[PDB]
Amino acid sequence: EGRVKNIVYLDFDGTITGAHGKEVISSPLCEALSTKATFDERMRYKNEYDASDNKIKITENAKNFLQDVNKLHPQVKIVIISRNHENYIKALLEFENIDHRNIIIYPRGVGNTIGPGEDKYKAVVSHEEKPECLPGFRLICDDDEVDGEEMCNGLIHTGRSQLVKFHNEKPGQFKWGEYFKEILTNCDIAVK
Ligand SMILES: [Mg+2]
Repeated sequence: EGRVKNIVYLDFDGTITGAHGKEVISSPLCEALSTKATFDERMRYKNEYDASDNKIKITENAKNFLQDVNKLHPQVKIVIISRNHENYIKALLEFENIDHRNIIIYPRGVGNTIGPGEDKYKAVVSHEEKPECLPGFRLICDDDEVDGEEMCNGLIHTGRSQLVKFHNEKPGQFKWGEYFKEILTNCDIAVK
C-alpha cells in the first residue's frame, strides 16, 4: 500500500534492554561487537552475551513486545533510535532470535561520521518527512526523559503529535503489554 500511519519509536539501551546507555556504550562487549558487520561475525559473541549480567540483555517483555508488533507489520512500523552501534543492536536482536528485517534502526555513526541516531530530534523529523509517512498513532518509549522529550519534540515540529503515547520508565519497568493494548486500540486498521 506504501503508507505508514502508525510508528513505534523506541530507544534501545535501558528501554529495550535493562541497562542505561551510559554503562553499556564503553563496555568491552559493546565495543567488540561495534565492528561485526555480519550475522556470522556477531553470532560468535552469543556465548559471552548469554553469560553477561542480565541487565545488558534485551528484556523478556521487550522481546515479546517486538515480536508482537512485528506481527502487525506493515500497518505498524518499529523504529529504533540510538546512539549505540548498529552492529551491537543487530547482534542483540539476533542473539534473542528476533527478526529485525522490517525494523528501522537509526544508530551511531562510524568514526568521525555522525549517524542519525545521535540526534533523536532530527531522527524523528527526518523519518516523519519520508513520503510514505502519514499522521496516525505514535508510541515513544525512552528510559531517559531528555532523550524522550527530544523525540516528542520531533513529532511536534512535523505536526505529527496529535495522537502520541509517551512512556518514560526506568529500565526493566516498561509496561509493554499496556503499550501493545494502546497500539491495538488506537490503530483500527491494525485490528485484523
Ligand atoms: Mg536509553
